[PDB]
Amino acid sequence: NAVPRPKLVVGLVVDQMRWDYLYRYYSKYGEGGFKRMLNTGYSLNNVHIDYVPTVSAIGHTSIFTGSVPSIHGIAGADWYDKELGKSVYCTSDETVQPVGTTSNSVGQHSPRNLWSTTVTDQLGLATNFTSKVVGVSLADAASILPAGHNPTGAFWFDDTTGKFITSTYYTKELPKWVNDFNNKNVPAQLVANGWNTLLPINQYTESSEDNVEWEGLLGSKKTPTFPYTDLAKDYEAKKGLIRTTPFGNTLTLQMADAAIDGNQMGVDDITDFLTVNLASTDYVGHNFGPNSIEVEDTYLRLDRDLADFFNNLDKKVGKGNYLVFLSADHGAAHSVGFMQAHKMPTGFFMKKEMNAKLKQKFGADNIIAAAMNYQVYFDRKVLADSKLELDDVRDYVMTELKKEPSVLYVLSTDEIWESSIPEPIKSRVINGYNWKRSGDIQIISKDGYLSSKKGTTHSVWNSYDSHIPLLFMGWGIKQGESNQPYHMTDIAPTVSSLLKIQFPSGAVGKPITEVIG
Ligand SMILES: [Cl-]
Ligand SMILES: [Zn+2]
Ligand SMILES: [Zn+2]
Ligand SMILES: [Zn+2]
Ligand SMILES: [Zn+2]
Repeated sequence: NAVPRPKLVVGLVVDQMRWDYLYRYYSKYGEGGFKRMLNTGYSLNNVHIDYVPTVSAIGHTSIFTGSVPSIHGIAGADWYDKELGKSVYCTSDETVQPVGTTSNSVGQHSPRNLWSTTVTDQLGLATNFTSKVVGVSLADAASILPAGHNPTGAFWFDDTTGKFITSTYYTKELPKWVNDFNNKNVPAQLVANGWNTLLPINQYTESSEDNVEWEGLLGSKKTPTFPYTDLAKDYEAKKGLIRTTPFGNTLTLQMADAAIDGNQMGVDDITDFLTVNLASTDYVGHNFGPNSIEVEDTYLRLDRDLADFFNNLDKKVGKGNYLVFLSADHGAAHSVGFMQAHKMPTGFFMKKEMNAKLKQKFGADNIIAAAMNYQVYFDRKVLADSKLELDDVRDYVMTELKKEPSVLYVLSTDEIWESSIPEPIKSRVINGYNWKRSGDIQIISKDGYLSSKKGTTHSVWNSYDSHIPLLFMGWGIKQGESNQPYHMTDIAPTVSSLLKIQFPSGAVGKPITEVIG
């Protein structure tokens, strides 16, 4: 007689996972992980992120809010808040205390900068908060933001201790199940044998050579190569080191398994919601880039871990009784050096320099307050004190930025809709522009250009950063594939529709009807 629902839904985000990681390594995946999602669920192969910039924090926020930065407030991992006169980190919250650790900078985090509800909020609202809602990630923002404003818990990793901790936003004390998991020192176990390729290194024929100009270093190791035999001694000295190993993902998923058991997630009929961000694909990607043996081996290892993870769910909840979606919060470019190695257009993409010229032109210093997320913020204080017009300073800076080489478009964020920019870029710039927290000028780079000179990063509209995988499996989901276009903001309404719960409050997207069986 009740609304049909799965006992559990799991939201998996593989950080920095380009859609084509699914297929470039398809031949080397086992049958139980990625290939299981493809072979028993539904894959949307033409999903794009419908805002810029495609940086950290926003993708996680947008996945779970169905919303965009203009509305939901998460304008970047960091942003310049003019009324605060300083940069702000997305989850930093001075009014809470660390729980499980003594580090303020590690534990003083909360979801308070988030203006819109999440699908996890709406599930709590729909069941009168009898739902178990738990977020897990190594990184704070990727746990906190998906889990929303009133989950059962949200846990992230403490680099100073190797523990999973939280903040007093959630509870006064770590739950018993967390203390137990931490006392097993799973991280020490996982890296004890160093990091070697899971397969024999000569079979990583989808990666470049092992030693290349454009890859960075991991530990005392001073060459970008396997094997990483120093991993155990280096891990005890910097516990955050495990982030940049596949072991970071294995750790995350065992913690998630513990969350399931610790909270009795998915045993009764009240739907529960687990969110898991796999952060190590990003760390390793940032350091080595998408064509590296390191990244490939991370995805082969992640694949095995997901096979195990899905088998644990089969056992603990029952096959068919849970709903999983897997996506990414962004892709990533190829390394600049790798692109140069193969003749692809690329390059590297300012405050001190541009301020100097602005003083020699307008007669005031520190006119630019900040330059981040491909945006320029002008210092509203200096403008008013020096009697200067925002538009005149903005016009000089734009004319100056145009002649840059890496620059495709530059526009004032007051005048996006009338600029001569094609879709889908124009609407993505709108969707990403937060009036309170975003800069006064928007910059769009030429294809293939990057902002660190090793590894890679993500931020642009281009398909390599914006094209994300999206796979559903389990309860309510038919098997199949589609190349119809969809947006990152369509995931949360899909889950909402599947659960027969109200959409998140800032949602702009629509349910992907073809996955619903
Ligand atoms: Cl990130
Ligand atoms: Zn990310
Ligand atoms: Zn390498
Ligand atoms: Zn339940
Ligand atoms: Zn990243």
